[PDB]
Amino acid sequence: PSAYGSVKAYTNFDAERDALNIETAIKTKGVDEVTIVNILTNRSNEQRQDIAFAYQRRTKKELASALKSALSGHLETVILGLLKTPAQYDASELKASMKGLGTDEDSLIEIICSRTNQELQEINRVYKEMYKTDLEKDIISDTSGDFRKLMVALAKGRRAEDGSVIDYELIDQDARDLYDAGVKRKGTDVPKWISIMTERSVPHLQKVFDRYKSYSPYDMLESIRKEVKGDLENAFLNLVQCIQNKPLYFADRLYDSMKGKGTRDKVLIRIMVSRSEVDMLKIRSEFKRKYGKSLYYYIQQDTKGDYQKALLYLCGGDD
Ligand SMILES: [Ca+2]
Ligand SMILES: [Ca+2]
Ligand SMILES: [Ca+2]
Ligand SMILES: [Ca+2]
Ligand SMILES: [Ca+2]
Repeated sequence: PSAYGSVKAYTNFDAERDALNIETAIKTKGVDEVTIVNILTNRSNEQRQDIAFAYQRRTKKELASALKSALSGHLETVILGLLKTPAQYDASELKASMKGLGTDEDSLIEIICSRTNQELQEINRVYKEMYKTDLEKDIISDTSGDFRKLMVALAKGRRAEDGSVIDYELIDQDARDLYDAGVKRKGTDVPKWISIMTERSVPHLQKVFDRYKSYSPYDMLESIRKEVKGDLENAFLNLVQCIQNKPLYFADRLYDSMKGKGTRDKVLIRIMVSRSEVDMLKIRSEFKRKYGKSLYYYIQQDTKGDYQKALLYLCGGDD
């Protein structure tokens, strides 16, 4: 399990009954949107799985397929998202970010840099089973240059696992290499960075990055913005953020999605769904710490409707 996320497993749970009340809410005219939301966002994900089981074995029509028709707009996006299992959701968002070589580079980057070894493996599996083709191929297909190399590497999900002894020598050797390969040099040995940052264990890389500051006048992030540019730079930046502080990373991503004119709902929804039973609690705390007001608050301000309520239940608290 994971004790660090909002939207905990609903106690008292009755799958059979819930599926009834959802039908009811659908069967109603205008849809009791309100109920559907009030239910599905206060149930854990597996709980939703046996509700879709129960709703199919009680009507002979698949719940997701039913709600697609029952709903519209960003609310649909949300709920439809929640019904998928974690791996399926990730897989689907991934595929949809590549639908054409007019790819949505940003969304790809996010899911890849943030997702862990286990998560990644399960995704690769589900992706192949879902779309009859390898995720690695689809990545290669829609990316180019160094960027491709990076994303592939990352998506293999073969990060060295958390070695339980601390390699103080290596940490130094790596930091050095990153410096030598980047800032110290004219131009940049990109494949080194890709190598070190993809392969090493995360708690190793955290320490590498803090050591790096002993050789370089700019921290790892600043070094990235200087030494490289483009979609590669964007990736590196995201990656580093995920290693140093992932809750914070997601917090910032959430902020950017609302701060300005209108809203980047595609991102906001994805994050709220995906991280609801993972690190949402840590995210909210980091967010509040940095931005002064709650996440709840920005979400409240930037979105409205039944939809807004869904998002709040997913945030799951006021802070
Ligand atoms: Ca209505
Ligand atoms: Ca629809
Ligand atoms: Ca594009
Ligand atoms: Ca340089
Ligand atoms: Ca806004």
